[PDB]
Amino acid sequence: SSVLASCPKKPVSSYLRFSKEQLPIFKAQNPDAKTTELIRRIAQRWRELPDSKKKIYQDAYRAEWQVYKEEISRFKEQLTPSQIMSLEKEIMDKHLKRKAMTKKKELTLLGKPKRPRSAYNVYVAERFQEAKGDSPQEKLKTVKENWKNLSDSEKELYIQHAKEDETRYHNEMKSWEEQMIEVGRKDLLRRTIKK
DNA sequence: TGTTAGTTGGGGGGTGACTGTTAAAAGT
DNA sequence: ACTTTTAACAGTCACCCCCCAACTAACA
Repeated sequence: SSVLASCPKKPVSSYLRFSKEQLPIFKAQNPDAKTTELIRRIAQRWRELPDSKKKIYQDAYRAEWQVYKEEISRFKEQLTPSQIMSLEKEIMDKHLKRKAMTKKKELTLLGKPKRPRSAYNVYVAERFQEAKGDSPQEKLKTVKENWKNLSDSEKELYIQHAKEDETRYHNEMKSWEEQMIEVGRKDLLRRTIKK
């Protein structure tokens, strides 16, 4: 039920067409080399390739562009309003998710401290494994139920471990945010802390 | 004060970074 | 108009997200 998946995609431009055909060859002749390295060498092949040769690829791309113009129009015109709407949402959702992940992958490279664990988090970590259930979803529900029934005294270790992680997070954030200052990124810093 | 998103567990499907160039889009 | 960003190919590695609900820091 995804309009987007059935949507005609843009033809590949010249270099990539080349790359798409070259890679399996380089891989055959260099079976153990990392793809990373093969691509670099392939781009070098492309750079050295005489303009008259690239033109061949470009000509193909330009022709492919013409069939794409025709395909995309016919497709769009064939779409009902509700389908147009879901296609737009799908594109929208796809974009935001891509931007989110990109930001997440960054912070992770930058070594941003995980946020604090709650007493509940700590509880799940201690009790998940022995919890009955056919699936993680069911085994989490099991834990959730037993948690709601925990007394305040039964909760003491979980809360204590949570408190301990609060201290952990505080410290780690301190150090990180300072390191981010050195790299001149006070924009990654929190606008508001508490205690 | 009310909203958000990132945590806990596992597991399978998903996807950005990496190596590149091109040119269509979107931003300024 | 003029510049930056992104979507387009793919193999391999790392994570990332998502589902289930609860909880809560940081945001606004």
